[PDB]
Amino acid sequence: LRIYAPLNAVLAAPGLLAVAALTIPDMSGRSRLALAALLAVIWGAYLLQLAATLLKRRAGVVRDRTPKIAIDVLAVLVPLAAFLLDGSPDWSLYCAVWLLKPLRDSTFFPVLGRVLANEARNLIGVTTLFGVVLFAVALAAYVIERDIQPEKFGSIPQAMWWAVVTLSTTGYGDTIPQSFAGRVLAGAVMMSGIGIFGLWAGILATGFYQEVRRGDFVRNWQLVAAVPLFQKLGPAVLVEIVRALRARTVPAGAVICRIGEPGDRMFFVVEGSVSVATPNPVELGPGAFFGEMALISGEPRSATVSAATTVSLLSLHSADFQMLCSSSPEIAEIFRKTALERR
Amino acid sequence: LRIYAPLNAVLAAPGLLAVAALTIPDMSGRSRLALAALLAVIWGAYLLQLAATLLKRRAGVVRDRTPKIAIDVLAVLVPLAAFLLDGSPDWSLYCAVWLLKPLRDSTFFPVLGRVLANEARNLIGVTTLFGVVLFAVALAAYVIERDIQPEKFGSIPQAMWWAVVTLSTTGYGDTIPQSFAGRVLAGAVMMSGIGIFGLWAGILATGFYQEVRRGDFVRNWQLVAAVPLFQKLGPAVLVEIVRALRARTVPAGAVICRIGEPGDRMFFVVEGSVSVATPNPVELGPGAFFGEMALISGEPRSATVSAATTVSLLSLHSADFQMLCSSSPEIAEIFRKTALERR
Amino acid sequence: LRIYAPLNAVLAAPGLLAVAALTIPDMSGRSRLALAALLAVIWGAYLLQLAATLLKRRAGVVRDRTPKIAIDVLAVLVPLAAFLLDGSPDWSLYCAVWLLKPLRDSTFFPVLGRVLANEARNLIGVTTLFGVVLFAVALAAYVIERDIQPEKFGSIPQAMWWAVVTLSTTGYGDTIPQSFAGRVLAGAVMMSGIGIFGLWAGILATGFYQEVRRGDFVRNWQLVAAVPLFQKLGPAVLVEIVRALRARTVPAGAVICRIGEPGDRMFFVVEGSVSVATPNPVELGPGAFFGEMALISGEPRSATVSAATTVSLLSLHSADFQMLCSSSPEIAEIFRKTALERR
Amino acid sequence: LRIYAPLNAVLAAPGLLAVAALTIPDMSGRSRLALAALLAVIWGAYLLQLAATLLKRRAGVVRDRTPKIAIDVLAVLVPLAAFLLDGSPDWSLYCAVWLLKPLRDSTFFPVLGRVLANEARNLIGVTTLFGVVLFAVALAAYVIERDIQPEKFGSIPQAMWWAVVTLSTTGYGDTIPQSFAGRVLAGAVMMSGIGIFGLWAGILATGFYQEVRRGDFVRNWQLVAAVPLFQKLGPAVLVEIVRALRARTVPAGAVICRIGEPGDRMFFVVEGSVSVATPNPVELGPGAFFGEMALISGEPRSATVSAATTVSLLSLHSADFQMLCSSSPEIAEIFRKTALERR
Ligand SMILES: [K+]
Ligand SMILES: [K+]
Repeated sequence: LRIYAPLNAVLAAPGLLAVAALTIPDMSGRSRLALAALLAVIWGAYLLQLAATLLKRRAGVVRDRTPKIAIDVLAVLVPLAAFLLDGSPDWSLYCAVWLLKPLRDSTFFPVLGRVLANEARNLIGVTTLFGVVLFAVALAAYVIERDIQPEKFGSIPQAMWWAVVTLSTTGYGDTIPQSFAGRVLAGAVMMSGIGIFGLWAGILATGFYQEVRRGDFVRNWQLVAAVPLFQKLGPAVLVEIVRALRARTVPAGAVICRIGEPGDRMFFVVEGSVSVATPNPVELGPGAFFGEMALISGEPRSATVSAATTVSLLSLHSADFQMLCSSSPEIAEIFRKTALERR
Repeated sequence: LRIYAPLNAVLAAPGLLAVAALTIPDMSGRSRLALAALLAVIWGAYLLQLAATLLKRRAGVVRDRTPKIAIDVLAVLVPLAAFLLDGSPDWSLYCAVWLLKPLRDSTFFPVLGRVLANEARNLIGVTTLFGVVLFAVALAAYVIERDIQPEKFGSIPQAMWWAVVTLSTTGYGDTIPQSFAGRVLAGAVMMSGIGIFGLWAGILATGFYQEVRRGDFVRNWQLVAAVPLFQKLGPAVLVEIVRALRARTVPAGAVICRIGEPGDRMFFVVEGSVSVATPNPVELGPGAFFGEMALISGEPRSATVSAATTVSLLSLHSADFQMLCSSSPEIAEIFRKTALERR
Repeated sequence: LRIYAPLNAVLAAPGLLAVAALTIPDMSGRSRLALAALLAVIWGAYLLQLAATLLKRRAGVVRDRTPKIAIDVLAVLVPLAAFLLDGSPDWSLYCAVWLLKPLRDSTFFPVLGRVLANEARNLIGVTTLFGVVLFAVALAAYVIERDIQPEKFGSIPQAMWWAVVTLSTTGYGDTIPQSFAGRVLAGAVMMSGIGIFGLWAGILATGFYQEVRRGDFVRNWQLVAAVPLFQKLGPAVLVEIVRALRARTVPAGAVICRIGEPGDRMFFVVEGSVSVATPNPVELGPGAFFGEMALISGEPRSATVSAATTVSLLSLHSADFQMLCSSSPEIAEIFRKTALERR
Repeated sequence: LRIYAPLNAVLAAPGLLAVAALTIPDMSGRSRLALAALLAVIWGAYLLQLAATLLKRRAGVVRDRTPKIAIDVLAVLVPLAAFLLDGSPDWSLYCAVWLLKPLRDSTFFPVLGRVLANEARNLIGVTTLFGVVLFAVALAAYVIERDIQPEKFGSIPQAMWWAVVTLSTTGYGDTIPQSFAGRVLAGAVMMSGIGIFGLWAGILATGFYQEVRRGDFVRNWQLVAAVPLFQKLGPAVLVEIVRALRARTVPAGAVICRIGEPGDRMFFVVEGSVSVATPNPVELGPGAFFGEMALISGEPRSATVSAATTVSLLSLHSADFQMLCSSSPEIAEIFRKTALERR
C-alpha cells in the first residue's frame, strides 16, 4: 500500500544517490553540468537547515539531540570545506558524507556501538581466531608450491592472498595448486571452510536481530502509546505484540486498501485521517481500526480505504487479532459493528 | 508418502516449466513442433478457465478474490496479446507469465508486501549503507591501480565493478591488484566481507520466517475447524501446535503408510477416506487419527494405510502427541483402542 | 572427552571412507591390491550380518524395523550384483552404497521426508520462483551481449549458464559483460542476489533445526527414561531440558574427566560404570551423577573420572543444574555429599 | 564508549599480531631488526609470568586452573624450543603459538568441545553425507568430460576437485564443462548447492549461539552477583535478563557517557568508580546505576559520566528496564531521585 505518505521518504534519499551519478570521467556535456550544480544547491538546503537547528530550540511536542547533531555538523562542514580549501579537481569525494544521513532513521548504529560493545570481548576473539586460521593455511599452502610458483607462492603474503580468496568463497581462478597433493590439502581447507563461512555470518546475524529488537522503543513503545487499546495489556503480553507491530505512513491520495483487494490484517490509525468508500462516507479519526471484518470474515478490504491525508498506521496480524478480540469481547463486538460502518 | 496425492500438483506445474524447453535457437526436430503448439493449447485451457471465473460467481462454499483475479487477468491477456500484436518471430517472451501462477499457492508475496513494508524504513537503510560501502571501496581500489590498469581500473565504474564481484563472493578472476599493497587492502576488504555476506542473508531470513508463520496460523485454524480435537484447546496452546501442524493431500492408491514402515508420527484425516490393511477392514472417516499406537509404542505404521481416495491429512509430532494424550486421557485411551482396531 | 568411548564409532565408518581411496587411476602397486581386496571382505562381513537380520528375530534390548531393512537389503545386494553381473573392470561404482549406512544413526532422512513433505507445498514454490528469476536474468543478460559474444551469449542457455554461476556466488571468470551497461545491469543482478543467497539457506535452516529437534524422541527415553531424576518433572519443564540434554558413550580406559580438568557441567550415568580417582575408590552405578561439586563450586573435575567401561553419559548445563537443585533441595544436598565422596 | 577501559585489552593483543608482521621474505633491515627482537622479549615476559604461575598458588580471591595451565605451558615451551633446537633460519613458525592465548578469554573451545561432543553423533552424519554427495558429483562430472579434457577431467580426483570448487561457491574458472549437457547437469548441481551451502552454515550457527549462551555463567551468573538488585528475582526472570546483560570495563579518563550524548540505556557499576559532571560532584560507588532518567525520560546522558577509574559496568535495555521498575517501584522511585542527583 504505497502511494505518497513516505512523502519525506520520496524526496530526501535521491540527494544521497546523485553522489554516484556524478562520479564519472570521460563524461559528456549534457548531464555533467546539471548534476554537479545540484549538489551545491542540496548542500545549501542542508546548510540552511543547520542554521535552524544550531540556532533553534523548538521542534513541536517532544524531541532530543546531541551526537546526532555532531553527525549533522560533520555532514555539512565537510562538503563546504571541500568547496573552500579545494579550488581544485576532485573534492566530490568530500560530498559522499550524505550517506551519513540514512543511519539516523535506523535502529542500528549508536545501538550497534552498544551491542558490538557488550560482546567485543567475545566477537573479537572469533575474528582473531580467524586471522590465526588464515596464518596456518598460508604455511600449509606455501610449502607445497614454493619452487613451482616463486611467481605465485613466492611468499607467505602471496600464500596469504590465496587464503583470503579461498577462505571467503570468492575464488578468482588466477592461482591454484598445480600438484596433486595440494589439491588434497585444499580438501582439508574445504572442511575448515564450513566454520569460516559461518564467521561471516555471525556478525550480521546478531546485528540485524538486535537492530530490529531496538525499534521496539521507538516504533513499539511510543507507537503503542497512541492506541488506547494497548493499555489493557501489561508488560508480558505487549512485548510479543511489540515484536509484531508494524508501521507505515500512508498520505494524500494513497489507496490504503484496494476495494475488493485482500486484507489479511487490519489497520490502526495513529495520526492523520482516512476515508472509506462506503454507504456512509466514513472518515477515520485517531483510535480507529479498519478492515477488521476483514479478519472476522478472513476476507479483503472493506472499502477502498484511502488515506484522507498523511496518516501513520499500525497493522495487526490474525494471530495477534484473536488476542485482542479475546482480551476484550467488547472490542470484538466493536470491530464487527464498526466494520459494518466500514463495509 | 507420495503417490497421486496432490493429483492437482502433478499436472499444472509442467505447463509452467515447458516455457524453458522451448526457448532454444539452432533448434531442430520433432521437439520444436510439438512444444510450440502445446503452449497455445495451455493458453486456451486457461482462457476457458478465465471465462468461467469472470462469468461465474459460485465456488462451492469457501472462497474470496480481487488482486488475485488481476494476476490471472494479466496472465491470460499477455500471451494473447503477443499472439495478436505480434505476427513476429519472438513473442514467447510474453508466454513466461506462467510463473506468476505458483505465487498463488504460497504464503509469501501479498504478505511480502506487508513485511517488507513495515520494515521498509529500516531494511532499505541497510542496503543504502551497502551502496555507501561499495563507494568507499571503489575509491580505495581505484587509487592503487589507476596507472597500471587504465585498462581495468581506468575508472570508478571499473573499480565499482570489482567491488561488485568482490563484495558478493563470486570473484571472476579477470581483474586483480597486480601490486603488493593492493593485495594488503584486499585484506581489509575481506574483513568488510563478513558484514557484506551477512546482508545478503538478512533479506531471505526474515521473508522465509514470516512466510512460514503466515501459512501456519491459517493452517492451524483450518485444522481446528476440521479436527474437533483442536477445540478443547484455547489460544496459547494452539499456536505452538500451529507452527508444528503440517499438511498434504494423499489420493487414490497412495500407500499412506507402508505396513511395517516406521511411523514416528500419526495422521489425522480432514477430508477424503483411508483404508487400513488389518483384521477388520477399516475405512477412516473425518475426525480420524491413525498410526497412534505407533507413538504409544514408538513403532511403525500399523497398517498399510492407503488413501482410500483423495484425502487431506495432518500429522502430529511425538512432542505434540504427549500434549494431546495428557490434555485428554480419554483421547489417549481412544488412540490405543482405535489403534487396536488399526493394528 | 574421548578415548574408546563410541567403540563402535571408531570401527565401521572407515569402511565407508575406503571407497574413495580406491577410486584412483594411474594407480600403482602397493596400495591397489590391499584396498580392492578389503571391500570384498567388508562386503562379506555385511552379507553375514544380513543373514543374521533376515533370519533373526531377537535383539540386544528392544527394537523396531521395516524400510530400514530395505535400505540394508539394497546395500548388500548391489555390491554383490556388481560382483556377479559384472566381470567388467568398473563395478566399484556399485560399492559406493556404503554411504547409505550413516543415514541410519541420524535423526534426519525419514524425518526429512515427513518434514520436507509437509511444506513441499511452499518450499517448492520458492525454488520455482528461483527458476523464474533465473529466466528473467537470462533474457536481460542475453540482450546486452548477443552480437559481441555469439561465442558466449550465443544462446539463452549460454546466458542461463551465467545466471547459474552468478546467482549462487561462484563466478568462474570465463564469461562477463564486455560493455559498460552490462556491468551496470549486473548491478541490479547483485541486488537480486541477496534474495537468492538467502534461498540456498532456507533449505538447511529448516532441516538442521528440525533434525536436532527430532533426536528428542531418542534423547528423552535415553536420558529421561533411565534417569529416575527426570520423573519429578512434567511435560513443560522436560522439553526445555530435552533440547539441552546431550549424550555419548565413553568406554574402557577413557579418562572421562581429566583430574584437575575444568568441569563446567556434570555427568549422569545411564549404562556402564565409571571409576573415580579419589580417597575412597568410587565406582559409579546407574542413576549416578558426578562432578556436581564442580557446579556447586563452579570448579573442575573432582577426579579423574575414567570410564570403568563402556558407559552412556548425560551432561547438565549450569542453567539447567540450578533447576535440578531448586526442584529438589534433597537433590542439591545429595550432589554436594556425593561430591564429597567424588572429591 | 571506549577510551582506556579494557586497559589490559589495549596491550597484550599486539604481541599476538606482530607474528604476521615479521613473516616476510625479500625484507629489509630497518623494519626487520626491531620486530625480530621484540618476540624474544615478549617470550621472556611470558616466560617470567609462567614461573610465577607454576611456582605460585595465590592471586586475588577466586580462581581455578588445569587444562588452561597446559595451554600456557605449551605456549611458552614451544618458542623456547625453537630457539634452542633450532639455530636454524626458520623457527618463527614455532612462535605462532600466541594465538592460542585469545581462546582463554572466550566462552567457546572447552565448551565447543562440550557441544560438538554431545552432537558428534548427528553433525558428523551430515558431514559424511557431504563427502557422499561430493562422490556422486565426481562420477557425473567425469563422465561428461573425460575424452575432451583428459587434461582437466582425466581422473575422479580431478573431477573431485571441481566438486570442491563448485560445492562451496568459490568457482576459480580454470575447469568448466565445454559441452552443452554438462552445463545442464551443472543446473542439477546448482540445486544440490542450496543443501550444500546450508552445511557450511549448520556448524557456525550452533557454535556461536551456544558460545554466547555460555558466557551466561561467567558474565551473567557470577558477574551479576555484584548487583544486589539481581537478588529479588528468581530463576525464570533472571535467564531472560542473563541473555540480555552485557559487560565492559571502562578505565581512567574514559568518558562513559558523553554529556548531551544519547543514553538509551543505563549503566550499573560493579567495580571501580565513576564521576558525574553535575550540580553536585557525584562519585559512584558499587551497586550504583546512572543514566536511569535517561530511560524514565527516554533521553541522553545525564552527565558526562566518566570513569573515575577502571570500572566494570553493566548496561540495561529499555525492555529490561521496565521489568526492573515494575518489579520494584521502590527502585523506580530511587532511579528518578538518584537521577535527580545524576542530572
Ligand atoms: K566465487
Ligand atoms: K572465479
